[PDB]
Amino acid sequence: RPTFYRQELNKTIWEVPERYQNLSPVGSGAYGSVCAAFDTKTGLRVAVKKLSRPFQSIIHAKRTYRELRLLKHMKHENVIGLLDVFTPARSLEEFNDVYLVTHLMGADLNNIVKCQKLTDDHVQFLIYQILRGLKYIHSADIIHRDLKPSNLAVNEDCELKILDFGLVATRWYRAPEIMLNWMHYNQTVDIWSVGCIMAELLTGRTLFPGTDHIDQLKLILRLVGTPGAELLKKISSESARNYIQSLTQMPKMNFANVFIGANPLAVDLLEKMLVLDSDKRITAAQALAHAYFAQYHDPDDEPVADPYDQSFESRDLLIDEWKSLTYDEVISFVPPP
Ligand SMILES: CNC(=O)c1ccc(C)c(-n2c(C)cc(OCc3ccc(F)cc3F)c(Br)c2=O)c1
Ligand SMILES: Fc1ccc(-c2c[nH]nc2-c2ccnc(F)c2)cc1
Repeated sequence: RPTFYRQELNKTIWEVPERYQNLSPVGSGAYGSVCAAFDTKTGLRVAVKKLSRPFQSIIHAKRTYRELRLLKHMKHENVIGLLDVFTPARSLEEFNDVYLVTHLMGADLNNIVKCQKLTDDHVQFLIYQILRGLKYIHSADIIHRDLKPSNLAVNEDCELKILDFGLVATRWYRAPEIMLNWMHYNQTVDIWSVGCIMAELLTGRTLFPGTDHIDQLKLILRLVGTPGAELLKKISSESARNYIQSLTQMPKMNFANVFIGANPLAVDLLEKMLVLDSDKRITAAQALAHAYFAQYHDPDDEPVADPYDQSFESRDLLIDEWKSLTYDEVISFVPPP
């Protein structure tokens, strides 16, 4: 076992192996705190995440397991992966803290959209990278569900990775079918979010700044139109249909006019991503092949993920069982060497 050393950072205690030095808090992100650090073994700058109350309840214990499982699975340049996972506990009975370690990126897409206004060329490269990561995640039967600029980490190299998959005001990037509470949504939920993000990078403003679920829907429908007959036929919920069909009908706007000065390829991709009916929305793989990404696209360099066992998601287990499963996964971890 390595030697651990202990310190307090913003009320939080951190017990990490001596290999990680100069810890510096870089913010709380719900369910955990993050420090930047220097990894003496690799020479790399890393982010270390301490999970908050990983075993507080069955929900938390299952969530801790899920995140560790997801992170051990993801091995892709545009998806956050694991350099290390550790606990200061020397046995299962002593196990109550999980630390997760990844390459430090040091910014997010908000930190890039803000005050700086990106060229079409930067937009192509950033969105290419999101789609490249999404192709991979989607190939493992994983849906992000909460893609937004603050979940997209970007380094000084303009290299991007998706954070917080499978687990700043999130509702602005949410697919309309989720605002309506549909339980059978598909992976193109994430493509909607990409469309909202891409629009924001092109225009410098939030495409749909909703104040609540209902206001969000209204803003979406003014751009994309109220549902046509084919989509209306697909809504089971009487309450949902009463509401939608009770709104004043709106036509789909002309995207070429809304995004007036943008690359006409960017506009074309936007309208394929922001299709109301999720069954008609472009997939991540299809989007990568869109002419907008001509300068970046290579099918031989856009890998798919190994099979991911999500069967645990259906299981109703005790806290101690989720805890022991998580311990097993910490101990079996094999670093990228
Ligand atoms: C405030 N300045 C920063 O250094 C700064 C600014 C913005 C961001 C998104 C970040 N930042 C954050 C928060 C988390 C982060 O990774 C979290 C994280 C995920 C998985 C894991 F196994 C270990 C981790 F730790 C990275 Br990687 C990162 O880069 C840092
Ligand atoms: F106002 C609306 C109406 C429908 C959607 C929608 C988009 N894609 N799929 C749906 C959908 C399909 C089946 N049942 C639902 F409830 C929703 C979104 C907003």
